[PDB]
Amino acid sequence: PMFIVNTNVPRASVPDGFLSELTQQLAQATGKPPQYIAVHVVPDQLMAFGGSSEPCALCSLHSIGKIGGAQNRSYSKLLCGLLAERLRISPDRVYINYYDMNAANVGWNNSTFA
Amino acid sequence: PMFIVNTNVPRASVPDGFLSELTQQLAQATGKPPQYIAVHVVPDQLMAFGGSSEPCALCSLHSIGKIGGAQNRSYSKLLCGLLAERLRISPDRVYINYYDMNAANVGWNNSTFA
Amino acid sequence: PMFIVNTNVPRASVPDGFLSELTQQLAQATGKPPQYIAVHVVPDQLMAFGGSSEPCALCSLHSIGKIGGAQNRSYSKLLCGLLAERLRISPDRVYINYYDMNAANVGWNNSTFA
Ligand SMILES: O=C(O)/C(O)=C\c1ccc(O)cc1
Ligand SMILES: O=C(O)/C(O)=C\c1ccc(O)cc1
Ligand SMILES: O=C(O)/C(O)=C\c1ccc(O)cc1
Repeated sequence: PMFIVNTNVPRASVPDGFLSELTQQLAQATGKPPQYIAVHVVPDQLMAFGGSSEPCALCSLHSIGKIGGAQNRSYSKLLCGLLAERLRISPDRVYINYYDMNAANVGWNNSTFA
Repeated sequence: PMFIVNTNVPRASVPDGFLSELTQQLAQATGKPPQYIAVHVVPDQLMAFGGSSEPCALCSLHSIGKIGGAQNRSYSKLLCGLLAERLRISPDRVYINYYDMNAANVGWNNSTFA
Repeated sequence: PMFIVNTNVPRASVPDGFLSELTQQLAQATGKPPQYIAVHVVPDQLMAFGGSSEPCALCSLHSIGKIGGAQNRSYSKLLCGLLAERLRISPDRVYINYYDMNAANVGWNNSTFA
């Protein structure tokens, strides 16, 4: 799985161990070994949400399977809670794009997962 | 809707109110309330277009519906004009990826839009 | 085609001409004129792969066609080798998302490719 977070929150506001917490939490959430989870956090972004530049986040989760109505809702609960708790970002100011990737469309280690 | 712009144009070249202009213009364009529009601008990027590092942009627009042949062309007219006017980026050096997101695949406020 | 690379590798570690090499190599690979190839490299990223912050990369290749099982594997061979050679990133720590874009969903020069 691959999780990317973009936020206008400053770098100094991201607590230590955030990436590790994201990795653990996502491995738990997806049922995938943490050795496969990729996390990426991009702070200090020039962004706005609903016209306001109040703290906000635009993220995405790419996974080969594990994507669906019920699962995505759990993911949002989780991810929004972490951003609200760890980054002080209001959940109503967070967008998360879900992507169910086909194994043949994910490249890794000189090949694909197909 | 979610609009992201990546450009090699320096930060100093992005005029004040650009994010607000993008928000307004996109709300008009999509017929969605501006309180739902998320805009993100990433300047000073290390990029090239057709081998040249002349001013250029790589963007994407994610929307739940409002995506199709005719609409996408309007969007491009608009977005390219703004980048050409506001950022001095030649429209033939701008790429915009359109994404018709399924409501169940967009997370927000501890859940999805499903 | 559009290729984006995100890595934790410092800027100073990206060799000169890397973007041009990526452009050339991708044009060869896809059979598309290099005047259409867009490349974007984002170094010094705050990321982790499998819990480790050892050098790694999260990339994506968007193309209108030229995407499939066999082609994607070639792309991965190529891209991973360049990252391993040029950036010293282990291929088993690189993810590449492949996207077969529909022409009507790609905006360029005030319109779409439809
Ligand atoms: O989804 C998975 O199970 C996986 O192991 C890896 C993955 C990594 C990045 C990506 O964009 C899609 C899938
Ligand atoms: O498309 C919409 O109408 C919407 O309200 C929200 C949205 C949020 C994130 C995203 O990646 C795409 C759409
Ligand atoms: O696919 C092509 O032939 C092309 O010329 C351009 C392209 C640009 C951006 C993108 O996301 C996909 C394709």
